[PDB]
Amino acid sequence: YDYLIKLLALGDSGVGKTTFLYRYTDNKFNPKFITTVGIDFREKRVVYDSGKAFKVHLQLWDTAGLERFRSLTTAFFRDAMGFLLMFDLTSQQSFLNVRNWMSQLQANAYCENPDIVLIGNKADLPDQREVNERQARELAEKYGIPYFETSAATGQNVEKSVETLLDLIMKRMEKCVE
Ligand SMILES: Nc1nc2c(ncn2[C@@H]2O[C@H](COP(=O)(O)OP(=O)(O)O)[C@@H](O)[C@H]2O)c(=O)[nH]1
Ligand SMILES: [Ca+2]
Repeated sequence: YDYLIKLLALGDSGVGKTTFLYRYTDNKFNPKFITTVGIDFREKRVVYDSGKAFKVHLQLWDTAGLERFRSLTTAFFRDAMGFLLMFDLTSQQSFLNVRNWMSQLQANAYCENPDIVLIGNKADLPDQREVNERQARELAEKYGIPYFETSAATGQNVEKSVETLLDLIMKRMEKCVE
């Protein structure tokens, strides 16, 4: 093995990242780390009281697994170098959530800061565009990251969007040789 480069596939559900990764990768090596998460409840029956008298049923709810899902998130974000930042072309809320998640991004130290790529998936379905290129190109100009109209169905821009991901990382690693 040459180098270990860790890439993350980000974006809101149904946008196609799992699909995007499946056909690109070409292999069946796929280690999973899965935890359990849940919510639950308990009931109590109390009388509540000139003072009217009411039979009251209290459902009191609780979350479980909570902390594991943070050790899970951390595990996912650790030593990350490249961000597959995709939205849906047929969904403007996928661009909205992206813009607001990029807006809340508290930028860290330069060489420690992961590279990012804005990706627009589902371009094989243009009859359903809620998305305008020049109204996405601004956001990727506001940040200085490339953009690809990709589709995990046709395979459009699939390789060159990931191969372009290395370039930025290797060119980041050039500055801090280590
Ligand atoms: N036509 C089309 N369908 C897609 C594309 N990407 C994903 N899908 C469909 O979206 C469904 C769910 O996508 P998925 O990969 O699970 O979304 P994820 O949870 O963000 O990873 C799948 O059944 C795919 O058929 C795309 O680029 N084009
Ligand atoms: Ca999925």
